[PDB]
Amino acid sequence: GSFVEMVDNLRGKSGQGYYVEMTVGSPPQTLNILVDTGSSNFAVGAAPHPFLHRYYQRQLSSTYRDLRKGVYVPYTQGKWEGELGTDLVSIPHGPNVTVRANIAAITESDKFFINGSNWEGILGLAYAEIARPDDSLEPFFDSLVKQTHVPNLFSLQLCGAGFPLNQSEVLASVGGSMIIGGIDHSLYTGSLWYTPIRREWYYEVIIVRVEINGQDLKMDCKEYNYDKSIVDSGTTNLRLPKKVFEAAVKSIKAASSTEKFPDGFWLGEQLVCWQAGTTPWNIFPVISLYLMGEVTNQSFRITILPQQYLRPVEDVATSQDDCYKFAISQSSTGTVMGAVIMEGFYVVFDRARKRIGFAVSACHVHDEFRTAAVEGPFVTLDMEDCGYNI
Ligand SMILES: COc1cccc(N2C[C@H]3C(=O)N(C)C(=N)N[C@@]3(c3cc(-c4cccc(C#N)c4)cs3)C2)n1
Repeated sequence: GSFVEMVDNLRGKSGQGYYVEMTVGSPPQTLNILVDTGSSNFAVGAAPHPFLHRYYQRQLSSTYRDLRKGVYVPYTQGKWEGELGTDLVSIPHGPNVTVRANIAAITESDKFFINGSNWEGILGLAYAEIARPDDSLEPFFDSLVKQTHVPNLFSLQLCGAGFPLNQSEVLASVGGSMIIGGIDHSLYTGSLWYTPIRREWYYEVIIVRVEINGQDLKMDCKEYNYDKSIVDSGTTNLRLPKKVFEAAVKSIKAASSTEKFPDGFWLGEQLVCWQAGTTPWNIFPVISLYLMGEVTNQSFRITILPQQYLRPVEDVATSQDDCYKFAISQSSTGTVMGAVIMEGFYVVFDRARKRIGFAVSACHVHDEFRTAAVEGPFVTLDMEDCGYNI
């Protein structure tokens, strides 16, 4: 590992998101910030809020600059509103540089800040095209690259614990690494396989085949990317298009049919529990997503285990049982490879070469019989047809 200063700089879990420490203003104001490859704004709480124990105080920063413009961001299941400006921003456990970046000072929000969550803002790492209010507001990473010599690439190792982490534990535990400007070889095993970034807005990719325990879901591959497929550290679950979700759940139920689970479990609403240590991992299937490779007619696959798609949750009776929620759910906005997918791999966002790399994560949860995997190559024809166009 050549980036020791950035290794283990993340904290959190899939259900609450993973965050990194950042500072804003002069003198520096420290804040915990959610790492989000699913958005492109750097936005931080800038006013008192019941669920925040600290926030950005613009009046105390000598380097604060008011852009005299507001921003309103309503998203499904939540929203935030704020005031735009710029200031000096740094990442203590990151590159040793300070950059002037845009900051959306959140003055009002709805279902944005979660009680128990330890972050006070979000770092949108995707492209300008989806920045709010529009693409003229340069994203943080673009500013970083333009103002310093930091390579146009970052990589993420999100580490799920495999069991519940209480309030004390989640604050005292290492949740992963965000390597800014490079690839740390200590974070993965095996080889890195790259899939092209289809278009630079979200980190869009193309899935060309899906298997449940080796059995081909056998759907027109266009269905897998309808209306798009993205890699999003800011989404907890692996989300699949309605029709794909229906087919996948049917296959996962069939593979695990030796035990019957309630509809609420499959809907991701209710937890299921087993006596301590007896979770029947082996009855659940592995899931393989084949992604377009960099070479013509070549693909590779990433395989996850139920240890990735069954999210550990504390039992309501805080018993000694091991409980989980099914972390695969349906979407009407395309496939979203969220945290439970990313927890199995070291993911390289190679913006410079317009590609995303995947390798087995050194911190993925597994058992003595199965492990997550990244394998290739496979001959796959007409992969462009798998991409959707409106
Ligand atoms: C910040 O600026 C902007 C701009 C436009 C949109 C935008 N966002 C759209 C939201 C969204 O719907 N997704 C999917 C996402 N990728 N990021 C957002 C949030 C995620 C969480 C959150 C909470 C808990 C856990 C996890 C996890 N894992 C994530 C809260 S808001 C921020 N942000």
